[PDB]
Amino acid sequence: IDSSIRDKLNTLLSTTIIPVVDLTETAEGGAQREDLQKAFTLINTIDFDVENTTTTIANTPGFYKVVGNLSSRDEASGAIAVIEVTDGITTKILANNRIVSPDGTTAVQSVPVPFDLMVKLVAGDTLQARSNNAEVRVQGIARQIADVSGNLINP
Amino acid sequence: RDKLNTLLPSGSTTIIPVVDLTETAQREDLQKAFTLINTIDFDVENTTTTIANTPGFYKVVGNLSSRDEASGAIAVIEVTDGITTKILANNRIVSPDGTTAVQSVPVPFDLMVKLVAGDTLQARSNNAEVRVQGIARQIADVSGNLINP
Amino acid sequence: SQQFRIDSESIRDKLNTLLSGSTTIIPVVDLTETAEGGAQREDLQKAFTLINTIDFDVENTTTTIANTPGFYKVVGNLSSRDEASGAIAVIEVTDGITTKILANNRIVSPDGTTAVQSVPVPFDLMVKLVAGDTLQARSNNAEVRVQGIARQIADVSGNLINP
Amino acid sequence: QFRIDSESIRDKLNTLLPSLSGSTTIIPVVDLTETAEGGAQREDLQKAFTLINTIDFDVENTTTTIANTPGFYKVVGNLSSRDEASGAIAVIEVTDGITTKILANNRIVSPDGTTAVQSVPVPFDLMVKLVAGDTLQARSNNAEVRVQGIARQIADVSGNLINP
Amino acid sequence: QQFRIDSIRDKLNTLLPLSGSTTIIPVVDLTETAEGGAQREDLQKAFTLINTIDFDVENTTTTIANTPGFYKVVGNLSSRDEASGAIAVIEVTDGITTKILANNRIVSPDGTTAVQSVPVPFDLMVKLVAGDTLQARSNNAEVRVQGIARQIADVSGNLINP
Ligand code: NA
Repeated sequence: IDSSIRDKLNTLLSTTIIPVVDLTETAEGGAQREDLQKAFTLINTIDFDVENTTTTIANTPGFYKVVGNLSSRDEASGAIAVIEVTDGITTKILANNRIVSPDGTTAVQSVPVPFDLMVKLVAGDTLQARSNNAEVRVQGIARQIADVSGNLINP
Repeated sequence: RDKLNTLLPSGSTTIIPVVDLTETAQREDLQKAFTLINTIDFDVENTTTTIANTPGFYKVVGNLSSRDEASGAIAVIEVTDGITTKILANNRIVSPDGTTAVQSVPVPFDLMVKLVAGDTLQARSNNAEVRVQGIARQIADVSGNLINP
Repeated sequence: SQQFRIDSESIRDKLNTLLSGSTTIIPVVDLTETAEGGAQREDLQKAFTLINTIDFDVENTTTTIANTPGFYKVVGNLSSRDEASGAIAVIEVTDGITTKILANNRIVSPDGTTAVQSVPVPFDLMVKLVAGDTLQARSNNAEVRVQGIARQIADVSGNLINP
Repeated sequence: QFRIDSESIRDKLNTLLPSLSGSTTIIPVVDLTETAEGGAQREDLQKAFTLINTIDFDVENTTTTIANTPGFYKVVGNLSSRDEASGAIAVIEVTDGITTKILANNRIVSPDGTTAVQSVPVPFDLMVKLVAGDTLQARSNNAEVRVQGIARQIADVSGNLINP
Repeated sequence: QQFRIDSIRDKLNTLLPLSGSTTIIPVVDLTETAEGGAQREDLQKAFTLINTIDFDVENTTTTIANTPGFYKVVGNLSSRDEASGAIAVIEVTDGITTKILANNRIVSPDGTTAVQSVPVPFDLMVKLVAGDTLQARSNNAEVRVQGIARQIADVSGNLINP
């Protein structure tokens, strides 16, 4: 054997094919399929509907699924609605509503702008929804999918 | 860091080739299919309609009638237990500017919702002008056992 | 490099339907795919071809997409209309007695105007038909369309169908 | 060790390993398969677009071949939506020169009480397999409507994957 | 007991630079635990404050990434008429060949010059090799390219953990 393989083997820890049966799943407590395990429930759902304020979705470590819509405005509009992740020093917008660019009119129709995110927060991070104006709203739901170590949280 | 102790109440430097016989000893997309019999179809106008109120996982997909965020017309998917209600899909999202002629679009939702004892998944419209439309089916029981289409 | 007793009835039952455990972790490389002649991957299995594609563009009639047992993928668009319109464009499943709408076009709720813009209403479904079932596309009016494509993905039994 | 009684398993093993006992000692393994093959081992990485593999297209008032050799293709993008009554056509189609099937159609909107007809993108996202003589194409019959997108070959006609 | 096996031979030589067993071995797999956990696609691909390449491009060309590896990039462009002079798009380039991967000039209004605009979404997995650049570009103050990206894997295909 001459190989990267020794390297992966190193980090992580023949000519007869061996027939095996994998019992990880049952030893793990049974199978939990991704779509079911990520299900929203009444108790686990972080519902939000933010207009003219800043509202925390999550501020403790872990992985979060967050889906929803923002009120679209002209890209030059003064009315903003976003999902952003921040630590108070650096802030990054993960979903932006000022995206549309009408031509030849000041009558500007608006549509929802969908977002569907998986965000991982570590210590000191905050995932928040923000709207700076009563006319625009960040609406959606979120839930914790897993703890910061990656251990899955049952729905 | 031995998870070997939990599942099963040194390391070799020789890689052994294997073949897995587990499967031999249902695909997700097929398992979750809609049929005439399992489909919970709904088209909700000026009323509140229960999609499901018995424990289990449900898949629910469809559209709401968009309205101005300032509108009084409500069309939503929501989960309640009669004490706490949380909205899972909201129609009052649009923000037109420089006009009172407010075009509307469908607002799509595609959700997996688990209900436990006493939970209700429901579609609600408070006005004849806005709709909650879509379909649902039960994907699994409350214990996570899959249901065949 | 010696073993250890284990106490599980969940593992034990599962091994009968399909004790102790060694303390030397073996590196392996799975050869099951090659051994089988290559494995199928979902996204390729479900591919559309010129032969298998059921294309439809439906206007002011009712058109069968499929009416024989099996699992069907069906994707496309409907012409959106005001929720109050009489103009209907839908994907439905029926058995001649009960009919259920799987995609619905009468959804928009314009306000303060009667000039009603329209957009495509996307659908993307997996539908299993059993004996007697029909999947159809229906437009009741020349102004509205049901457009899209579909193909049989697997038989009523579940056996995947090569593209 | 013990003996197994199952014909299905003996048959699976017969075909998988061409030319029966069980064990009661669970062996903890680690899997190095993805590393021994190396890179783009997960579906999403293997299907990546690159500057070299990307078939970019932006079609206006002409027919443009996206692919015409056997293989599985991923093709994603948008059409200019027009009124369902329009004569302006922007589609993705597949053909053998005899039969032609549209896989993404742009003539879908149904405005009411106006002739000022707003237009939006109509997204498509397809997996298409072509055999000998099949052509995958984008077609616009008018300079006012576009078929835009990207495609790439995901696999040869036999299902063997192509690295990005 | 052993038995001789006579594709698999080619695979073994390729994979690890011939016989079978009759005793079926029960086993547990700890690779994900050994890899450090959260290797499930959705978790591993998560955006974080540190890894997120956020961009909001207007009237300028902005690099999203220009070093080898696989990137996920998602976002929106400001739609314009297909004949519009205002472009915002996401494209990969080598400084010789450039290809647009998301294009905003898609709408075709009829019977009006009052042209409404919507977000044009993109969701891409892009692999850059040496000399490749992925960038967002807008030629006009009126149109944006917005969204986020991160590196999912190195060019060799090793996953990067969030
Ligand atoms: Na308000």
